[PDB]
Amino acid sequence: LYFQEQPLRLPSPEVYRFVVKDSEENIVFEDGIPIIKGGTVVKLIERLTYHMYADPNFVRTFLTTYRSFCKPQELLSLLIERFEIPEPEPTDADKLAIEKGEQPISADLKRFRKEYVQPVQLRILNVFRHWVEHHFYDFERDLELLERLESFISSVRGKAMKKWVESIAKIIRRKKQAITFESPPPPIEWHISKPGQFETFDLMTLHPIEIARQLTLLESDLYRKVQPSELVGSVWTKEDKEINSPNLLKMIRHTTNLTLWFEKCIVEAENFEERVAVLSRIIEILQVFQDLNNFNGVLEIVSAVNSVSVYRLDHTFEALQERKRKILDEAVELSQDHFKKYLVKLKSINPPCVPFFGIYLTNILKTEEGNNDFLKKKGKDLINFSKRRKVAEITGEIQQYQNQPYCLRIEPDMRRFFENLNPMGSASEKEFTDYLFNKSLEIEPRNCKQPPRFPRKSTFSLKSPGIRPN
Ligand SMILES: CN1CCN(c2nc(Nc3ccc(O)cc3)nc3ccccc23)CC1
Repeated sequence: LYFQEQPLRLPSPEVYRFVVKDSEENIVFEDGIPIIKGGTVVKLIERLTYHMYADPNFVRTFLTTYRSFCKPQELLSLLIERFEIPEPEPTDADKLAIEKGEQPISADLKRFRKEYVQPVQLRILNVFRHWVEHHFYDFERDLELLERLESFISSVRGKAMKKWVESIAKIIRRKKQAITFESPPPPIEWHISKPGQFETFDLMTLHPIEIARQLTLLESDLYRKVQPSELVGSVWTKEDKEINSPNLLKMIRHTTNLTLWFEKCIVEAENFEERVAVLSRIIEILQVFQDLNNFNGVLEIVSAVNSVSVYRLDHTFEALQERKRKILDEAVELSQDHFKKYLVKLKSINPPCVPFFGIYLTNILKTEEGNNDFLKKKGKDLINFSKRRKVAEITGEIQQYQNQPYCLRIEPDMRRFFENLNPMGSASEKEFTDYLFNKSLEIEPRNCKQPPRFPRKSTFSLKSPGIRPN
């Protein structure tokens, strides 16, 4: 700062890549730790494990996003390469002193070992620790990766790192090995279907309160299991999506299936009074979703009534009681103007909640599309790290809602029912979409002044038990 100190004496870049001189051709920063904009993967690794200071924000963001520019096996190889630092060639005077015997090592070599080698090696062990702690799925998905890591840390010498090595081992041990209520949850609610009778379960025979509760528990669990890296690089939309984004895909597919199931229930209710009762029941379920701050569920139902097969059923909507219509329309309004009213509601509510997941997916897709993976250079193009940082900012928002358990008891049969929903049957999504629309045209034909009469299908009461608990 106010005086330049003597430089460290480093090995040559020909024997150790990471000490190649910084330039705009291999590392770039944004405009007290400098913020990395991009670099070669070698320079990114160097800064990930920099000798001058720790960089926890970079370590976290790097480990969340690196799979978009570097393979897991490749990262391990780079970190091992970083670790195995060669010492500079002894100078002629150094060689004299060594041969003379019982002389201290050179001042330059002492500085190098203390100020460069030991800090870098400890930073590498720190990265390993965060990697297995927060991203152990990399090692679950790739057995050779874990075996390589374990083999490497067994090879490390010196008491200075045994604490670190054993700490990494301990985390790996705990990972390899792998409900209470503070206050009593409310009693499970039952309507026509009774405990154990899972063969009779259906939208109108289950209790609307309990449908909403069990779906909220399910959706909360799905949401909680999504890892940020499943979103980075839009990997859930690419070739290896089933391996890279399993929890995200489960969540998306649940939402698709549940929305289609609500639509199916409505349009397959050919009897007019029955159909009005089905839509009314779905609005009651929406109310309880709302009460539970499950906005994922609220917007699944909004999506269902916006669908082209349902939205066109004007006679059905007109027959809704005014209070339920108002409730439905206030929810639909949450989504209007790019989810403006939803977004203000999200920022105000208290946990537990289940956020609408769609808005994160949309924003991530835009960000991935709207930023280049590389910074263009005359030589090798640089990895655009600032792009990854922007994505990680979005995934960080998802995480803030993932540790909020509901005070609701699971109903195992109802849970299985909702996990196993298959509205499409054997149909393709396209086939099923056409099926819904043609059924819609059948039950309320174009330009029909009154919906034709279809016979009632079930014999049970259409009367709802309501959404007040007992
Ligand atoms: C032209 N259609 C459009 C679809 N549709 C909906 N109506 C209402 N509200 C309403 C208010 C006053 C009324 O007298 C009757 C209905 N809300 C909806 C929410 C979502 C999806 C469709 C509708 C029926 C009318």
